[PDB]
Amino acid sequence: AKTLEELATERGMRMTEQRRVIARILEDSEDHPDVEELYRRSVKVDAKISISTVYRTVKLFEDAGIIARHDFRDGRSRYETVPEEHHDHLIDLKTGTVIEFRSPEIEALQERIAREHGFRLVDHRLELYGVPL
Amino acid sequence: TDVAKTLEELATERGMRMTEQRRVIARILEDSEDHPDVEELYRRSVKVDAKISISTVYRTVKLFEDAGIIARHDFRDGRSRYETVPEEHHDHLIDLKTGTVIEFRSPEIEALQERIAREHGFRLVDHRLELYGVPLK
Repeated sequence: AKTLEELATERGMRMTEQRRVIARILEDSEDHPDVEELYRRSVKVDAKISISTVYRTVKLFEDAGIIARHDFRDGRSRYETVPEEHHDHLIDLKTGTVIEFRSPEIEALQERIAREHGFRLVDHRLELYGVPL
Repeated sequence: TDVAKTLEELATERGMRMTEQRRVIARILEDSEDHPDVEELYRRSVKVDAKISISTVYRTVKLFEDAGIIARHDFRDGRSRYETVPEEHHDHLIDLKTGTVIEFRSPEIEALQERIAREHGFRLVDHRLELYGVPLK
């Protein structure tokens, strides 16, 4: 549960007023943003930030393994934070929003299933996709 | 029971001109244990039909990709691995020691997932569950 700027500072990255704005925009993003969204939001905060600065800062965060790049066939990219703690997710498809949840009850069933098949469960990923009732 | 549709049959259905060499490559792709790269597809295909060239394997793979039968995963260094697109969906248990995918279904887990969805005000329309296992100690 550390901020993006903290992670950056810890991993040997030079920080500044503009790079911290970018980090916050990127931390606060509802979506998985591209560089165009990151720039548009950052210039609302600091009108002096250039598109070159946004791009440069994003690349450095990627270098540090704080964010992961997802490339599309056409060469455009979207970014996600690389999580320290991994949770099950319930996706609100209508709003494109993620809801964190935990279910020790399901986890115990998963352990039983794994065991019946010859395995000790060491990790899991569960995503649920929902529409309003 | 229905006759399962093979990768080469799907390729044909999607307008791809199949040749014996392309069928060999289709079968190698469908039967691959891992998510293969072009190198592995070539090494395995040439053991079936010694006349198959690397150029042919590459060309054929791109055509399967064009047909939406396989999807490509690119790495930072430009290398790629491929996976078939599933009509089989399921939940999966991964044997980490071997890379084996074990399919399973759990009505009990499904009931709890629906309940979690419901309690957050949602109807569940889909789910993805991956379990990661090591051999029992």
